[PDB]
Amino acid sequence: LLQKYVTWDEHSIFVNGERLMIFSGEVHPYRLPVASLYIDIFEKVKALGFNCVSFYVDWALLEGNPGHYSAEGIFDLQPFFDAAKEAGIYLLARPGPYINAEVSGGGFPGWLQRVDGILRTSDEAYLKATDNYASNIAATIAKAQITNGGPIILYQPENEYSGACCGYNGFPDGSYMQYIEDHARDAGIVVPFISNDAWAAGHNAPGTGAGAVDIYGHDSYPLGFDCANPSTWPSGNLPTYFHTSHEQQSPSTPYSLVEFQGGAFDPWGGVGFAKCAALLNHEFERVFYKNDFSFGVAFLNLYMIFGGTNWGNLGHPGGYTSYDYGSAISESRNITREKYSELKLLGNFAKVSPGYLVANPGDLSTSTYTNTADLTVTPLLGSNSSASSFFVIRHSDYSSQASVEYKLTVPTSAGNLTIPQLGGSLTLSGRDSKIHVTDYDVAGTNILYSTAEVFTWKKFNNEKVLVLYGGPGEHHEFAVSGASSSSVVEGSSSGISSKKVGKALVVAWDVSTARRIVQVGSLKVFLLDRNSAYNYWVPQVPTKGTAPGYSNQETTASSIIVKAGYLVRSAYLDGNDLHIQADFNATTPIEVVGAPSGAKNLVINGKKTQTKVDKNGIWSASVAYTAPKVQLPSLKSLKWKSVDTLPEAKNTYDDSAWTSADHAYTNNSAHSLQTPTSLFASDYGYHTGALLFRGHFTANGKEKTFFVQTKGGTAYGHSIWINETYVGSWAGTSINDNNNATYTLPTLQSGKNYVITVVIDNMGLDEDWTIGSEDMKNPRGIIQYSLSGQEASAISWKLTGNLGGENYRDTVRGPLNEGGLYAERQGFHQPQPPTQKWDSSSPFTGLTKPGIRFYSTSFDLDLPSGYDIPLYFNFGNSTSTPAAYRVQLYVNGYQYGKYVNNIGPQTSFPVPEGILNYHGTNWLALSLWAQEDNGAKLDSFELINTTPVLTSLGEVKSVNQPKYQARKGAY
Ligand SMILES: *[C@@H]1O[C@H](CO)[C@@H](O[C@@H]2O[C@H](CO)[C@@H](O[C@@H]3O[C@H](CO[C@H]4O[C@H](CO[C@H]5O[C@H](CO)[C@@H](O)[C@H](O)[C@@H]5O[C@H]5O[C@H](CO)[C@@H](O)[C@H](O)[C@@H]5O)[C@@H](O)[C@H](O[C@H]5O[C@H](CO)[C@@H](O)[C@H](O)[C@@H]5O[C@H]5O[C@H](CO)[C@@H](O)[C@H](O)[C@@H]5O)[C@@H]4O)[C@@H](O)[C@H](O[C@@H]4O[C@H](CO)[C@@H](O)[C@H](O)[C@@H]4O)[C@@H]3O)[C@H](O)[C@H]2NC(C)=O)[C@H](O)[C@H]1NC(C)=O
Ligand SMILES: *[C@@H]1O[C@H](CO)[C@@H](O[C@@H]2O[C@H](CO)[C@@H](O[C@@H]3O[C@H](CO[C@H]4O[C@H](CO[C@H]5O[C@H](CO)[C@@H](O)[C@H](O)[C@@H]5O)[C@@H](O)[C@H](O[C@H]5O[C@H](CO)[C@@H](O)[C@H](O)[C@@H]5O)[C@@H]4O)[C@@H](O)[C@H](O[C@H]4O[C@H](CO)[C@@H](O)[C@H](O)[C@@H]4O)[C@@H]3O)[C@H](O)[C@H]2NC(C)=O)[C@H](O)[C@H]1NC(C)=O
Ligand SMILES: *[C@@H]1O[C@H](CO)[C@@H](O[C@@H]2O[C@H](CO)[C@@H](O[C@@H]3O[C@H](CO[C@H]4O[C@H](CO)[C@@H](O)[C@H](O[C@H]5O[C@H](CO)[C@@H](O)[C@H](O)[C@@H]5O)[C@@H]4O)[C@@H](O)[C@H](O)[C@@H]3O)[C@H](O)[C@H]2NC(C)=O)[C@H](O)[C@H]1NC(C)=O
Ligand SMILES: *[C@@H]1O[C@H](CO)[C@@H](O[C@@H]2O[C@H](CO)[C@@H](O[C@@H]3O[C@H](CO)[C@@H](O)[C@H](O)[C@@H]3O)[C@H](O)[C@H]2NC(C)=O)[C@H](O)[C@H]1NC(C)=O
Ligand SMILES: *[C@@H]1O[C@H](CO)[C@@H](O[C@@H]2O[C@H](CO)[C@@H](O)[C@H](O)[C@H]2NC(C)=O)[C@H](O)[C@H]1NC(C)=O
Ligand SMILES: *[C@@H]1O[C@H](CO)[C@@H](O)[C@H](O)[C@H]1NC(C)=O
Ligand SMILES: *[C@@H]1O[C@H](CO)[C@@H](O)[C@H](O)[C@H]1NC(C)=O
Ligand code: NA
Ligand code: NA
Ligand code: NA
Repeated sequence: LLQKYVTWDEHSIFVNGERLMIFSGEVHPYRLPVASLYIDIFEKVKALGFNCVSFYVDWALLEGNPGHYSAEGIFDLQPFFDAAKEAGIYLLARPGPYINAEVSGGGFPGWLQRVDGILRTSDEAYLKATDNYASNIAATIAKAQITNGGPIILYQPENEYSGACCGYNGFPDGSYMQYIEDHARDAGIVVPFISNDAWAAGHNAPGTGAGAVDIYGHDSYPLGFDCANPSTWPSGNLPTYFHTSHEQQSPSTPYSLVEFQGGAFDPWGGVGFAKCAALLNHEFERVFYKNDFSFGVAFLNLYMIFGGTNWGNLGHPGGYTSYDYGSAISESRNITREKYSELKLLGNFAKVSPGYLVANPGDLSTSTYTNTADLTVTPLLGSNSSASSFFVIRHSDYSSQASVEYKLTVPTSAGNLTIPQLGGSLTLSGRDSKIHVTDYDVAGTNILYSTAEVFTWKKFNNEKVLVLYGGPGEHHEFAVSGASSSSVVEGSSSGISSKKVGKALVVAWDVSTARRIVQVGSLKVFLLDRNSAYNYWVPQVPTKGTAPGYSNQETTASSIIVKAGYLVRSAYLDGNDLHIQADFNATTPIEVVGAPSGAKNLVINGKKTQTKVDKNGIWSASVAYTAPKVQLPSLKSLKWKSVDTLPEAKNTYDDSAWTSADHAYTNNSAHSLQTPTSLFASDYGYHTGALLFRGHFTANGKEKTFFVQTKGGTAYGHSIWINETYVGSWAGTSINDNNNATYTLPTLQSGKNYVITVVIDNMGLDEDWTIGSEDMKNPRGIIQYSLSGQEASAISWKLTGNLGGENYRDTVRGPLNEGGLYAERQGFHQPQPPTQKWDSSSPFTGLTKPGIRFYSTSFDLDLPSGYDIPLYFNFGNSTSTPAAYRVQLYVNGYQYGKYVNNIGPQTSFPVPEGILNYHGTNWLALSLWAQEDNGAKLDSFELINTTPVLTSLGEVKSVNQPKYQARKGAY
């Protein structure tokens, strides 16, 4: 419409006038605040065979101060866009304004709690509040569009605009979506708009009038977000209606799953992301992702492919620090999980199978395509008798762990065939799914059919190579049209049969851990078992430069096949040297199939490597791996300095500079006040981290109890003191976001002044998933209070959150990073704090009573260069009954962890190189808040590493780490 770079028809999207099956992975730039590491994520995504990445932009981080959009330094998106382009990955931009994403406010900055309008509606105040952010982010995205030589090809307006409740009846509001769309277009956005309906409801589909997007898309998370039972696949959870609904809701556009389950989030007191990785494992992928292909999906994005970390309080209360998500690429960026390797097999199948996009999805059947009803097959039939067809097979009961033998009865250019034709039966093992192919094209050679799955294929000059694989214990068969005979050119000929049947040469074989290569004419067919296929890679090879280029027919055709190990990032030909960039985590045998004619030498990670060439023209070599020594500090043995970070609990404390909580009104349109003045922190500009309230009053001697209702979000906690006397604490739980408590008080002297100090942990602002719920407006602070024997107005309040509130002090680390604790307000969490007069006490000694202390220490690192080494800070928790205490982890000023001993479940906190300095000094800081009478201390706290990966990744540049500087107006 507005451009010709990205177009579409009923079958697929076209990029540069060429059909492209778009297989994407979700990555959030703000969850990995290290520019140097973006290229790593993109290369790992490209290595899966993917060609696109989908990303959100978090408004709360870019306009923390209303009226001032700021996306510089670690918040700069340019390095993210540049890495995508460098890696040859396109982008789907999803700026919101509302993104949900399990982030604080669902993306909404805390000041939205002061906006007099229902969020995500046409209410004037809400729309106006989004204008500054929307115009700025759209302009930034506009410059990176493919129409301007950038990687961005699609744009998503809003996010899961799919439902309302609670009094708001304007949904769906055509003019609302049209407003977002018009504003983006006015900002320069010309690429197509794609939606992401929460479910297949057809909202904003083409033809629905105002607000309609260009390509209708929807989401799906079939296994849910509770990973407690990783091996349980509930009955009926596998969707079977996506194609039907698509033809009814948006038949004119390519079927698109903008968000398809790639893992799951986990709540405070949850089960841990390891279980989520186990639930959404390699079996889940092959069964559910191939099920998506059975619907003819042309755009598939997996949420998440890499989750990252909710550092600096950017996450919502419904989750904790980690956002590992159990995705293919872990929080520490590793790709050891089997799900990564399995996904690579499907990604590479899609990349070399144009026939799949033009095939017509049909209805599933338990009788038409096999000899047993225990199996279900969904056909994707070619346009004519000679066109390629695909058959997605699975157990009829998708959760079945049974092994079933069968025979495939499918239509082909040679008529209806019953396979195997040479005898025996095929096997579908537990929780597996396969895509059988017929009349599949391999550079002009017709593969009449293949039961074993296609990993990849290439034409190297006059030689053709096809890579097939089957799972353990399977018998397979394939046929090549017009072929006369075959020869086993590698491996034993045992179990391999070859016979000319009709106008095709049929070859039968049994899966083995040993590779067999069968030569059929000019075609070399590699016969592999799944686990061997896991080690193959298909890097693109550009003629000029080192960048692979985007994925298209041409770059796909000039790619090569490399058998290696942990990872193969890229390859390029420089003169007569074939360069391969890869990572290794063990001794790795190397094989290169299809080295360019001009290539004479093999260079791996810049090192000339000894290679030999075999009868099949395969280059072979080996890369040695020797685990290097990784010297890490013993945290317990470091020199620690500490300071009381609750000076408010002393009679000498002066809070005159604090904000007076004196508004006899609230700007929160969803919650009326129950106190004389507003005690909702957002009404005063405090939206993140620890919040403190101090209520001053003159006693009348009749006081006995102090009732109070606090609210800090799920898993929050609070602690109270009256002058220097401890009153009590609400240690919190995984199911409470607020708490009502009546505390008794010591006797007070009439005529004397007292102050009640209430410290409240803020776990972030809630999302607003259902429009009209206004859940994002759930306040943080004091909701109710009553001092017995006194009028509520007898107490005058002061409050504080992060120093300066919306006029936040750390422009480099963002509006959410630091909370309101004394040490944070002073900036003591930054490198080189003023510890000269501090005490020499460590967190291992801790506190012997309720309170909050801040700790500091430093240590130097000089880790092995040339290695990608994940570092984690681990807290011990071997005790049966957990002590009640909260910890905030600060590394070089960046908060990278909120630890709640009594709630969990996180004990291991990864921190990326870039935040940590691997060849310099590091400043570690911790706040320790004891919420029990016995006090609190750390029993075990260590810095550990996991497998050092021999890498080709460039040196990681340390991000800006502003050192401590005395702050004006601090208190
Ligand atoms: C360096 O990086 C690499 C990555 O690049 C890291 O390697 C990855 O490590 C992962 C662990 O962290 C690992 O995942 C676990 O795998 C467990 C093993 O099961 C799988 O493998 C079986 C075959 O073993 C061979 O391959 C694996 C690796 O794939 C290897 O570890 C073995 O040593 C062995 O290798 C040798 O053979 C291959 C060729 O075959 C050669 O290439 C090698 O050189 C060696 O010679 C395989 O049978 C199994 O599949 C069966 O079981 C799964 C379910 O577990 C089914 O889905 C599947 O259908 C199949 O079941 C059928 O067949 C069997 C056998 O006939 C039959 O009995 C059944 O009835 C059915 O018919 C797997 O692919 C796995 O147990 C484990 O799972 C965990 O535990 C339980 C399992 O009970 C599970 O429910 C949990 O969810 C949990 O995940 C993991 O999946 C990756 O596979 C591995 N990837 C690669 C590429 O190697 C490496 O660790 C890292 N190094 C360091 C130091 O960090
Ligand atoms: C370090 O290791 C330790 C273990 O050594 C580990 O501690 C465990 O952590 C888990 C996860 O956080 C704890 O399990 C959860 O506990 C939740 C809290 O339970 C208590 O509080 C509940 C809420 O009470 C308040 O609110 C309600 C409602 O507003 C109100 O009525 C109350 O008055 C109060 O204000 C309360 O409901 C609950 O009561 C049950 O248990 C008591 C005690 O037996 C019993 O007397 C009651 O009759 C009732 O049965 C209890 O007082 C809990 O809410 C939560 O349950 C939800 O989630 C689970 C899934 O996990 C669901 O199955 C369930 O249906 C709920 O939705 C869950 O049980 C666990 O208690 C800790 N273990 C111990 C021994 O302390 C740390 O997390 C680890 N730390 C790290 C860093 O990893
Ligand atoms: C701590 O104690 C408080 C109460 O002191 C608990 O909160 C109350 O919980 C009960 C039980 O769930 C709720 O009762 C329901 O009330 C429904 C009617 O709600 C309206 O009328 C209420 C009475 O005045 C009013 O409080 C409530 O306010 C809410 O909506 C307003 C409009 O959006 C908004 O301005 C307010 O801020 C607030 O969100 C409504 O106007 C009734 O239909 C149900 O049958 C049931 O009786 C109370 O409504 C809750 N009170 C409030 C103010 O929310 C709280 O759960 C306790 N905490 C814990 C952990 O137990
Ligand atoms: C790759 O990154 C992931 C995610 O950061 C790392 O996974 C974590 O690995 C540890 C160590 O294996 C797991 O903890 C262990 O759990 C078992 C089972 O309870 C327990 O017996 C051990 O004592 C230990 O606690 C942890 O659960 C897991 N976390 C997640 C989120 O999956 C993995 O270690 C990294 N791999 C490499 C090589 O870097
Ligand atoms: C409770 O704490 C308050 C501080 O908020 C004390 O009042 C202050 O006391 C200091 C020291 O005498 C004076 O310099 C301040 O001017 C006082 N401020 C106020 C608001 O009165 C108060 O004395 C303490 N109460 C008791 C009995 O210890
Ligand atoms: C061949 O198979 C198709 C589909 O399985 C079936 O409809 C047809 O009757 C069979 N015979 C013909 C006409 O080729
Ligand atoms: C907050 O409320 C006050 C008093 O009603 C009003 O003057 C002010 O404009 C409001 N702020 C916003 C953001 O609406
Ligand atoms: Na080629
Ligand atoms: Na424990
Ligand atoms: Na735990």
